[PDB]
Amino acid sequence: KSKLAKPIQDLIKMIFDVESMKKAMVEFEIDLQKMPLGKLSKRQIQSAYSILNEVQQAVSDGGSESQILDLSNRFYTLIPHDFGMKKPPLLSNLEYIQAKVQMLDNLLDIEVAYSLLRGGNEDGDKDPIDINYEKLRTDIKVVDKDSEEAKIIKQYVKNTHAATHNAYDLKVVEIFRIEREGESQRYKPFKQLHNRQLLWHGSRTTNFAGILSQGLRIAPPEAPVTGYMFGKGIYFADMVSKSANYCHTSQADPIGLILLGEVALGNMYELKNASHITKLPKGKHSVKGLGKTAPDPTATTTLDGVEVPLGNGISTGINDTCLLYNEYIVYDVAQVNLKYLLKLKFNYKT
Ligand SMILES: COc1cccc(-c2nc3c(C(N)=O)cccc3[nH]2)c1
Repeated sequence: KSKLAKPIQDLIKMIFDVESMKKAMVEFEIDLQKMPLGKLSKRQIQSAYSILNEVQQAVSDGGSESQILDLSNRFYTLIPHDFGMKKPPLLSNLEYIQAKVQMLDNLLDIEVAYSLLRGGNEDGDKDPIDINYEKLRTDIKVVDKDSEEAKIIKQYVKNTHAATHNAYDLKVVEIFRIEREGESQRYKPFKQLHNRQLLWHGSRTTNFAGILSQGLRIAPPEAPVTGYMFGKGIYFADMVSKSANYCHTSQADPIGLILLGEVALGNMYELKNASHITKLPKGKHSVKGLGKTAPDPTATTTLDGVEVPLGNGISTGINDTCLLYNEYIVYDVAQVNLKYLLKLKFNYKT
């Protein structure tokens, strides 16, 4: 059958799980009877973003109440929703509009996964697992448990778990070394920058076929800048628990996936409060939201010339900021080089 190693086989199955894709859409309150997985279109999603962009403008700029109603009706007609025996809420407040922009970010990845899964299964000689694997265009290898890399990664997970994020425990089930096709070449010029760190990136399991085949992506130009704190960029953290919260796991579904990527930060543009940034000031390569807590600088190590902030959660002293923990944002897709994929087990405490 499958030529792949057991853990990789189980990773592929989890990634392309159809039931999970539907569960995600249901959580987003989408009407699966009026809009099944097969109906999802790229241009459909793209248009929904532009509708959200306009309605966001109308609300913030004091638009006519009739325009907001019109935009609301157009949005729900485009993407059928199921609100029960409840009245459909209008897209009239920035927080609901924000929630909808994020639904679209996820649908963009779900659509990719379903499209990959659906076509190209014309072999027979090759096992279905192998075929889907090749669709990812990503070389995946299991990292040795009693390795030096693994030891360093486990230390990073254990030491960087946030204090306020103790609604669960975390166990590293498997660590995979991943290499997306052509990504190392895309990232090559940034090897010239200083301050290259190994940072975390959490996401729903349903987003991984898109992340692996397309890479980490920045929100589309049609998207409202408002739906993203520090503008439209790629977000990372130095505390495993801050990113792990973005996996959206539960006690009924405790297995999450998280990435470790080498990110070329260079000279950081340090911010204490949110800012819908459009472009970097001269001499800046990234943004750094300052948090009240961050890893112990004395404990910072190296893994292939890349800094690994694995020290224990220490008080930064920059205790006059909005953020409780740091945030790292890059506005160039080529400034990131994915290295590891970890399969985590969230042990929700009672
Ligand atoms: C889920 O949609 C959004 C929208 C805006 C910002 C974000 C957002 N994601 C992260 C992550 C991460 N994903 O690992 C880490 C640190 C800060 C972050 N902010 C997510």
